[PDB]
Amino acid sequence: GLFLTLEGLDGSGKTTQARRLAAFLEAQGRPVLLTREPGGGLPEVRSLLLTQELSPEAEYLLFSADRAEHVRKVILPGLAAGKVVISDRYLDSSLAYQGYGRGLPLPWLREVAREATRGLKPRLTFLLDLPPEAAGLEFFRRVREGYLALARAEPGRFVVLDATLPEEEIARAIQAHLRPL
Amino acid sequence: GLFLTLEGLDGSGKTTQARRLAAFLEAQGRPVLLTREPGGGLPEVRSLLLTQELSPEAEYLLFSADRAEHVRKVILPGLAAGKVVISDRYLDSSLAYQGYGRGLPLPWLREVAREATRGLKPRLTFLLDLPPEAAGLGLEFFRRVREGYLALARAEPGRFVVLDATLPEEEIARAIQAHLRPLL
Ligand SMILES: [Cl-]
Ligand SMILES: [Cl-]
Ligand SMILES: [Cs+]
Ligand SMILES: [Cs+]
Ligand SMILES: [Cs+]
Ligand SMILES: [Cs+]
Ligand SMILES: [Cs+]
Ligand SMILES: [Cs+]
Repeated sequence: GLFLTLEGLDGSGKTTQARRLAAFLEAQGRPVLLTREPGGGLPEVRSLLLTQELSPEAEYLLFSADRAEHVRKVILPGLAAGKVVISDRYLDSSLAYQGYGRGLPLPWLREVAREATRGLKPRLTFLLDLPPEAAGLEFFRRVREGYLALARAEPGRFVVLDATLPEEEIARAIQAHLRPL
Repeated sequence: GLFLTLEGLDGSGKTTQARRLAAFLEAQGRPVLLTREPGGGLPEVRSLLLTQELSPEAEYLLFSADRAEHVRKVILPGLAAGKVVISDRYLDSSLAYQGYGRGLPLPWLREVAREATRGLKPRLTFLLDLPPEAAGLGLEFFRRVREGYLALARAEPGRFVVLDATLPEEEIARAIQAHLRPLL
């Protein structure tokens, strides 16, 4: 199997590009599982995450519970069956939003995640980099820059794309990075 | 403020004793806040934990999110106001059930907890100990939990007070009072 994720602010186009990728790979003959966070593990998490004035720790722990179930019950079984599994959002979303955005310590985030994810990391992550005003502007600037920080740190895994480019051009770039895999 | 917890199997009497402890403290003119886990932070987590079959990891993390909210929105504010806060269940429930019971690694559980709880530990925890039969194949999980609680207690004898929960309710209550009185 092959694990791929898409990341970015809401309205960055990462959702569009996840489905375009899923359809492209399917046309190459490859079995695909398209999924998303939050809700891919525990659909009821989407309710809890909207709680008024939720602490950043509680918000991250809810994302993590969802992720734990998502990895165990959906993603790992899909990879085991030889599928390309594509998730619209994964752990980097939490690192960018709860870590860089809300100020939680990244090492704690990663330690929680290590059991939650069983260490599962995608082979490639396509980050759609969107100017924060096109998404709490201060918050969104922190999240945007946090994503870029994550990408600088794991340049093997991240492919950073300009989300202001036409949808078709971004899809072609994504396809070009995959062809060799 | 003073933070106290009660622990044990469901049907151990922990809930009755949490109520009697709050009553004792009220009779001493001490402001008291009685609370509980799960659901004291995020009520929907309790609802989910009742109906959903989850991995042990996901179960723990949901309990942890509830606990994070409970600590920040209920317990710490109670303690800040100078109340004695009594929780019916706290972190030791997760360690015994999800750690000893379901098999999750205890160091990881405690690393998660460290930020979730902001390091807040109770001054005393009253463990209402009894065999699961006093609260065939289903008993093995509960035996693990029981022995897990006892393992926790013997590792922190300064914090834990272990009571024989099969004793009459008034005798247990009087034992809890006697242990608490030096925190006068
Ligand atoms: Cl999007
Ligand atoms: Cl009880
Ligand atoms: Cs890359
Ligand atoms: Cs675009
Ligand atoms: Cs916890
Ligand atoms: Cs602290
Ligand atoms: Cs003690
Ligand atoms: Cs009893």
